[PDB]
Amino acid sequence: TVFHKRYLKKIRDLGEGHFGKVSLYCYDPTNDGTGEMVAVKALKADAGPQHRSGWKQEIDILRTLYHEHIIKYKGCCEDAGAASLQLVMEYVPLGSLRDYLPRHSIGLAQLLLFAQQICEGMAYLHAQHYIHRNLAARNVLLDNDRLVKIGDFGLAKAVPEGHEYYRVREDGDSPVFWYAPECLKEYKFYYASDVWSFGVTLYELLTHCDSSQSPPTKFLELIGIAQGQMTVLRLTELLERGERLPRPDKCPAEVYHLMKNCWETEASFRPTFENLIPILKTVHEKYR
Ligand SMILES: N#Cc1cc(Cl)c(C(=O)Nc2ccnc(NC(=O)[C@H]3C[C@H]3F)c2)c(Cl)c1
Repeated sequence: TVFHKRYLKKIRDLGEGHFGKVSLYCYDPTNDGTGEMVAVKALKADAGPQHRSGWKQEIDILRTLYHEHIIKYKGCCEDAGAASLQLVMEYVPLGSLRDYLPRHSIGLAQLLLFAQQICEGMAYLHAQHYIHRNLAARNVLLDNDRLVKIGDFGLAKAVPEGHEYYRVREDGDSPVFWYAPECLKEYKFYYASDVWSFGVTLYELLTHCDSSQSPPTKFLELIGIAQGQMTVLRLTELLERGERLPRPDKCPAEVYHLMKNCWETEASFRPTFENLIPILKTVHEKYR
């Protein structure tokens, strides 16, 4: 599917993705204003060959993904400037949960439904032999009060059929506070590593994405802000000692134990996304 730059009418900037920026456009070829609203992710004009290789990979992954809980791929636009492809995706009306939740007091049952939907989209992603590597509330988008979709796949990678993990590099932009100990220490990203990130995401939902309760805030309170290059090493140490993010206010005990099960040190002791779907359906049923 092809989109024309001449028919794209910019409304506002939505935010910063991974390789570039996301903007809100109205694709209006008729010029009457009845055109559809699109979210266009563009690669920055000054990006090197390393980011351009990863950007093409992001588009290839999104194109091959088709799920109700994964952001819909609409097409691509011919970007004459920067000489790259602009990723055209569906506009999710309510936005990220990190922005929506601190302003809208959402019930426990609805939060548990979102977690179930995240697991539904993630199990499909894993069945397609892909890892997300960036599962967080800022990347989970809301369509309506009952529908959730996974948005940013900038760090998503394909795990080969034979292998069970993917070896990662030493990067500054890595969401370390959402990462399992095997990602920080051995630089290995398993399917079980995404489950750890879900637990951290579930923690964010229960806190209603309160920035003073966020994982970088709580972990740096335990690490300390003056530890040189040893922030990640100190983070690895406390996780090895069994220290975890605290139980959120008004969060049920069994739900916190499920969060702690997603946060098991040994990756094999962690439930798969397919294991979490019947569980979260039952948990949501109890609180609805
Ligand atoms: N970090 C990060 C980060 C930054 C951005 Cl921009 C995105 C993203 O793709 N956001 C989108 C995409 C489509 N619609 C909205 N919808 C809205 O923004 C609705 C509020 C109204 F504009 C937000 C993601 Cl998934 C992660």
